[PDB]
Amino acid sequence: VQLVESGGGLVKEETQSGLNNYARVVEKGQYDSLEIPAQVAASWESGRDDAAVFGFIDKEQLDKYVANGGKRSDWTVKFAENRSQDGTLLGYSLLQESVDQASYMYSDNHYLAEMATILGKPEEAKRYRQLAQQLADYINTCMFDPTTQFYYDVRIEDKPLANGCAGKPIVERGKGPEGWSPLFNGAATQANADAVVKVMLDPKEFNTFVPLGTAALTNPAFGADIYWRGRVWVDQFWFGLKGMERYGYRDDALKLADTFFRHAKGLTADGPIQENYNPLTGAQQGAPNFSWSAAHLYMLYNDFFRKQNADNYKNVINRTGAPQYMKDYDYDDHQRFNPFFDLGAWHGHLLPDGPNTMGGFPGVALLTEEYINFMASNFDRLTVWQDGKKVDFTLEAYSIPGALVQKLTAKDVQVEMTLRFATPRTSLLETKITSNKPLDLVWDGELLEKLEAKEGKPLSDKTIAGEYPDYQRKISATRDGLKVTFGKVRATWDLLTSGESEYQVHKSLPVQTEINGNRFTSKAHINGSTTLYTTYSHLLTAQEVSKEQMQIRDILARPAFYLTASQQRWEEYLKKGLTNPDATPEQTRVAVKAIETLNGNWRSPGGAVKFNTVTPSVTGRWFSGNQTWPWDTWKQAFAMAHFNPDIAKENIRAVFSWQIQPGDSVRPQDVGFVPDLIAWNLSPERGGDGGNWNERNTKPSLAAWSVMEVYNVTQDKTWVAEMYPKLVAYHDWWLRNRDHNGNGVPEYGATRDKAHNTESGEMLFTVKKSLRLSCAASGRTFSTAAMGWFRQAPGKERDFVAGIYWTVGSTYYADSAKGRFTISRDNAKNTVYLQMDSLKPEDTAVYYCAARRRGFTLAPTRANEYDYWGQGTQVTVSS
Ligand SMILES: [Ca+2]
Repeated sequence: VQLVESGGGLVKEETQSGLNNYARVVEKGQYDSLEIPAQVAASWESGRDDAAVFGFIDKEQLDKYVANGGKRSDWTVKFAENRSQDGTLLGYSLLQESVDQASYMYSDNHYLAEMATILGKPEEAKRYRQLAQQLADYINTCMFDPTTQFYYDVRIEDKPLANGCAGKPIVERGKGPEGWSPLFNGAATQANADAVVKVMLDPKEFNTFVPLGTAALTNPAFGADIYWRGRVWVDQFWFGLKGMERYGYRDDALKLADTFFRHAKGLTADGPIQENYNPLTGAQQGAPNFSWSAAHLYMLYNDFFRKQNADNYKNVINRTGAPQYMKDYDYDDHQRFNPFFDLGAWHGHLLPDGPNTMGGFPGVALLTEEYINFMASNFDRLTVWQDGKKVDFTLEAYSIPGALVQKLTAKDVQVEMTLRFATPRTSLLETKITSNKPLDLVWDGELLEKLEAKEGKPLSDKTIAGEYPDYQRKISATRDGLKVTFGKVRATWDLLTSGESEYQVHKSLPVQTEINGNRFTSKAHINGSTTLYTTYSHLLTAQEVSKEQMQIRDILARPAFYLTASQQRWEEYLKKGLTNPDATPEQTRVAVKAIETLNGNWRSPGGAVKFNTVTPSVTGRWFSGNQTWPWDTWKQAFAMAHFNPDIAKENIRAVFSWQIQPGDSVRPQDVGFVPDLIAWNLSPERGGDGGNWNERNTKPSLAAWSVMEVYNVTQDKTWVAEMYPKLVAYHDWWLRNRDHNGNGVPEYGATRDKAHNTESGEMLFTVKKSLRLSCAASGRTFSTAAMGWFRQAPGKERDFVAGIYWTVGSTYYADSAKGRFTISRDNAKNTVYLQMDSLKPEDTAVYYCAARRRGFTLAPTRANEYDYWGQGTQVTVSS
């Protein structure tokens, strides 16, 4: 007896259009078979990818939810188009008003009124106070649930409730951090706040090992490892504490801060700052050198941590390493080393790991427009020779805020190396050699060969050069050092170069330099103690290569000036930043890690971005170059206000510099909109070749809060005057384009976009193609008896799908197959079929045919009741 399955594999997709067609599919019962690009983008606009509140819940969680009394349809989020009175297409909204977004809008209004007051505009202040009070009434009437004493999003139902609310609170999707958003933002009444704080401090809800995670323990879609449905983020934790303090519970906030300090793993160690924590174990996850984590850790230092010159802070972050791959990635594709970047520069350096890399600063990290890529292991590494024997050194190497230092000590030679940044394109190394005898010096370097590793293991046998033939890396000796030139590479997702970018080495000492393919050696002879100065410059355009030469000449002429400028700027960061007298040494050191992190993620202007900016992570797979987000920015600038206010202001400016103005070429219906993602390269719709520039959605709005924080530390009236109209245009944009029911209470949404609609304005959506599986039986005919389909997901039981039985060919289906799957038989062919329509990712599994010859009383539906099995066939359905 043999059963042979056929017809599996990756299921294909088909694009459809039309909001009317979409509604007909929802009506049919088949919501779960749809992917709508605009709705995916609205989840990006919320800033919480797969939060429970937006309908995201996995199969096993949903089964349990139903077993507890709930319906699967309780997780469906409907979607609508937003049109003006003219009929113009404005965008799209979730049919759901979010309490965190209502509270942000409350804050927007509150801070805008303060700004109008500062600016002597009392009637505008009156408008903004009125809008705030209206929003607070809606939030406290509509979004607060008296039974569960907490806040939730509401649906936009077919008609409003008797009291005017768009719909009932979505209590059944469970509690999340959005519940304390009214407290943080100050919209909550005192009674409602008291109720919320009690839930926050409940050990059954949020008061976990690391408290205030992204879903309460009681949330049906909670998982301790899910980014947005259980894990703890520093922003929402801090919002939580601030909200508590706002309504009289500073004492308890202080207790939670202490808990967090004791339990968040690695806080007092030397690893990079990451994204989030498991609420049960405190284990860390996410991109290293993560800006908004640094920002909120700094704000916690400032507000909540307490006891219960750059030399004082060595090795706060481990910056050692010896990369062997251009993309030497961790498990989540982030660079697994922590290079030192300063001054907004576009290249960075590591400390030598041991004597193998000693005498150099290994792993030149290059920021190639939008990505971080390692160029070399050793590059310009010094070795010292006497009579043809290499001098043996002891290594000591450390980082401090603003510098890398290495000291090499031998019996009769000492070398002291100090690396600091000099301009936003140039770093400067001082190499001080002490010797009473002549020496031969040798510098060596090698460009990397291997492309990609993940967790130290090569992903393939691919080479940099094989993968990117346009890169054309070439080392040349120069007048006063060496350069590496690069070809034009437009690898949208990986590596971006102009064709005119260069990495230049200039030295104060004359050296003779030999190139041997991807290697170089430079030699010089010295007759005793010598100090030399070396500049390293990553230059991204012909104009930059040109402009930097004069600067490079200046740095080599005035090295003491530039080294001192760096040391003193960093003394100012620590002096302004370390303002908590009641902090322990360990807490203070956490603040210094945050300062180093944020200043590392600062980029100088580049390509389309005309201002200094700060990105979520210089080492991040998708967060590097000068890629800038609004949401990350507001948080970054709130904290950078307190230690580097000039870059705080720049960061906010960079984001507003691409705000939509009347007469815009792409989206004139979006005046006041702030794009989700700006970067070096403009989108093709704007005449560039960039793939990251994103205007399909914005992010939640903490812009007024962030601008006001810069005012609270500077009291600069010209700053408020500058920002206030940009803030007003953005505020107004939400009310034109993200308010489907026009009640003045925003929804998360998406813009009209090439990704979202056809030229004529018909909303795009995607459905999977039908897939048919077949099972050819060999040996005994089963048309009298039983044939069935089972499935099993990775590490799960074999679960019944559908069966066909007896002469008459009666059928039976799993509830999850009903409506979608159709089993059938060709008795002549001894073959059974399964037609699978309305597939969804939950259906990914190995599918097995099975058969039973022996008589049965009732149609067999359980694995152990079948007697023959095919080998299985994988079907994959991806989102
Ligand atoms: Ca609304």
